[PDB]
Amino acid sequence: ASSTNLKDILADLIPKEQARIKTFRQQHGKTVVGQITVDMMYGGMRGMKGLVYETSVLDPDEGIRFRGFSIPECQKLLPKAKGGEEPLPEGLFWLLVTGHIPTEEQVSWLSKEWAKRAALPSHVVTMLDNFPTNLHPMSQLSAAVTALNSESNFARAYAQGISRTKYWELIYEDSMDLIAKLPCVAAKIYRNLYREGSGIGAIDSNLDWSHNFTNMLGYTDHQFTELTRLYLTIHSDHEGGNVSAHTSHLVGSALSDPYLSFAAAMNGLAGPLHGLANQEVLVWLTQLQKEVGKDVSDEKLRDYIWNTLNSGRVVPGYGHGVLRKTDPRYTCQREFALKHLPNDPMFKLVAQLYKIVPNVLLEQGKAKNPWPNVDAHSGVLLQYYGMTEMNYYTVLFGVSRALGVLAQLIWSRALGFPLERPKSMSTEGLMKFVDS
Amino acid sequence: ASSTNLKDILADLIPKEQARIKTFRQQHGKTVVGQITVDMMYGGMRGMKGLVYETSVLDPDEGIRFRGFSIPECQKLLPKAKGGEEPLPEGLFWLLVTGHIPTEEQVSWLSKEWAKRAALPSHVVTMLDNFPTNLHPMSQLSAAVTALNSESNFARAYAQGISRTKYWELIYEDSMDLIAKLPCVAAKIYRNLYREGSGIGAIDSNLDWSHNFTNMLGYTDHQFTELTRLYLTIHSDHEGGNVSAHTSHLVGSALSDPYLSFAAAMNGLAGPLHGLANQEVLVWLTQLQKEVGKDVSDEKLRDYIWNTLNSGRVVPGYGHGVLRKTDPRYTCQREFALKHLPNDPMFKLVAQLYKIVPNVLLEQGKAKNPWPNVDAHSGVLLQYYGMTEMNYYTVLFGVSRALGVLAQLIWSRALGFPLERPKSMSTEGLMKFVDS
Ligand SMILES: O=C([O-])CC(=O)C(=O)O
Ligand SMILES: O=C([O-])CC(=O)C(=O)O
Repeated sequence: ASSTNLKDILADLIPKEQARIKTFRQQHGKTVVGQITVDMMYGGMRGMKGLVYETSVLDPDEGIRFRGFSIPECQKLLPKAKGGEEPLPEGLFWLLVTGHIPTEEQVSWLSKEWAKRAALPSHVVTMLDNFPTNLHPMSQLSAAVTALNSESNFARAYAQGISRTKYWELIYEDSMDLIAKLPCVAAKIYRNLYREGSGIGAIDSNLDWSHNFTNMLGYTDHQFTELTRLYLTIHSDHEGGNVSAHTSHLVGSALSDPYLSFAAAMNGLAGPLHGLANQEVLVWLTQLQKEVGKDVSDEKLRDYIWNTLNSGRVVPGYGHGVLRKTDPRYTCQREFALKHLPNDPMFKLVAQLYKIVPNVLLEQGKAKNPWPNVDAHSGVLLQYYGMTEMNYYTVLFGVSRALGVLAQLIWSRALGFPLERPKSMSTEGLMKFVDS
Repeated sequence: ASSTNLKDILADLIPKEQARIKTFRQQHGKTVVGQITVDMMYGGMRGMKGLVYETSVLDPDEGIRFRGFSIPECQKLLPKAKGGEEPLPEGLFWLLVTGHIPTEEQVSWLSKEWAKRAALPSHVVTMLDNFPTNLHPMSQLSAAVTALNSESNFARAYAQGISRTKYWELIYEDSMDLIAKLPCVAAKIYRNLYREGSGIGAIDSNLDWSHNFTNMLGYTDHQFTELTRLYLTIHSDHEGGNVSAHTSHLVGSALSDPYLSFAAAMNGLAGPLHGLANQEVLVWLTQLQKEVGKDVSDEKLRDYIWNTLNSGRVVPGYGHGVLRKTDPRYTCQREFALKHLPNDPMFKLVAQLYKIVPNVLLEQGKAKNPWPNVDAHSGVLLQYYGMTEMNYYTVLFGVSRALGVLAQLIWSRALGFPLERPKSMSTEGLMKFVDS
């Protein structure tokens, strides 16, 4: 048994999970888990248990769990870079794929794998280099990833009629390839838009994925590489129901390769209801700081907040959520900032707001959850390190999110998930149906 | 009242449908329409009523209906080109959008609209021209459409904080623009791949959409233009549950613009379980014809089919479907072929199979629907007219399918449909849930 080759490890895990699901469906396949109402159909399947997605699960008490592990558990258990304290995305992906915390050796192996597979074909480089500056970074990302499907081993093998039993293998290879390439596509977009088309340089075969990424972005600050490791780890997955995960799932169910599936997912992520909360918080912070200065007292800030909520406006990043308490993905970033930039004026405001907003929201009685989420904290940190181009923040989210959705995609094909095909009805149709 | 401006007509229809749904949801929003089982979750939401999609509805006895009209009814009622017998796609789109059969004047107006809006921006032209020959036509299509989102009026307006009440308007404008541009994108792909990069030439402002399309493809046979009109009409829509419709719906629900939504949908359409059936039938027909020769007897062909099924293989185009009889989209194409290429040897085989395969499948008693679908007939017709490049066939399907999904998209935003967000569960999670 190979102790580092993820593919071999995954081959040994698959049959056992297949057997387990086969037995589960024999015994409980007919078990009802919910009802479908008219309202659910009009309201985007809200509250409808609709799909199986294995890699992550929202714990109402603890926040998002990656294969049963909470964020704080991942923070402790996942390997780090040498001389680093943030969990490496590699180890997260290993976790999502195998269900097991990787060893150091396993993480180091994965790093080398993604470094080896990182080449872009010249047609994708040419295409990126020709895009104009008014083409949104997310559109460049999706178009380039679609154009990378020329490299798909799965598309080619399916056309030669390979056995169903081998689908996950080729899906695994393509997903590994795509993950390897993403930092190169993303950095090329960053440089072409915001560094006058300068080169991304080379991949170093001895660096982790995050560090090749920050190098290609043109950053040379060890704590920005640490932020990037954390960022990429914690945004990696958040169940199957969000649009980006669901889009990848749905497209992937037609046996579209991972490049096609992931690019479609990015078009969903680009949606202003899925993809912009981080930017929105940062815009609002920046306006607030311009209005009241960089050194407002707790008392004046409490009045400002009181007045903003009383005039029907929200505080971005606060007030929505299933969670009873602060999103651990917020806490992570607060810890980071307390260690590395405690004197930063914008961070101090973000920290002031953390003390004040929740108690004001409780008092006003309007919001069910007064605590902030991950997007409340991310922007201030990216800006601190020089990453000020807010349009680009969603590309970072997408590079992260590739980890979760592609880890699931492998499993979807390993377990033989069929085509996603719900039944639609018209309003006219539904009206007739209910009269019966 | 404007008698030709679709936008004004649509503005008068919307409030009445809003009112009707508001009332329907007050009275029956809580009405249960179905149950969710464990099996449905593992099986891609099969048999789960999951969404409202207005533009078309599958009649279990008669096939697909476009706003209540069957395909043969649409064949009679929809306007034709001058000196033509086939229904214009323009009139189909008008039908899906308004629920009304358009007049001649309305169709003529729509043709001019799509001719006026047909320009490609230079960056999309450059990108297409630089794609290499090994990049699949569907990938080129999706990438170009994503790159066209720089032209989205909706994306821009949403970022300036437009009222929800106005979403459909800009969605309407972008959808009209995209539909106008698609033949240009598709023909550029065709010419760059298969006509040595020659130009697509001009849009004639007095031609219908289909005829500008066939002109830009480089075709001159009037009956190929007639095929194209029929083809584009009948593939336009098929409820919301198929992957391309559903992907557009899902992405569109995040308020991604129609370019992003449509491009994601094409990545779903590119999937071998949604979009390769046409090519697969044609490959199998060609092999069969080589093996048994032209003018094979009924008897020899029946034996061939029995032997294929008895050796565990299926006959492509036959045997799957929820429909209990021949797909009307198949019948349409058979009628076309009987009129225009009755003595074509491949067509004769397709017709022989129609006589024999279903009877054999009935006799065998296994496959629950023995009749063929649309993809059983399309390839022989395209090949007859010189469109032999099978990789390209799915682009035609996608240009057609734009009509349905974008007609619905306008309505989805008009009616205020929210983000599509089902709940996912893991296997471990589902097991715990059922024990409770
Ligand atoms: O995608 C995610 O991280 C889940 C999501 O949209 C949210 O709950 O805000
Ligand atoms: O969307 C389509 O028309 C192809 C398809 O899957 C169906 O006909 O059910």
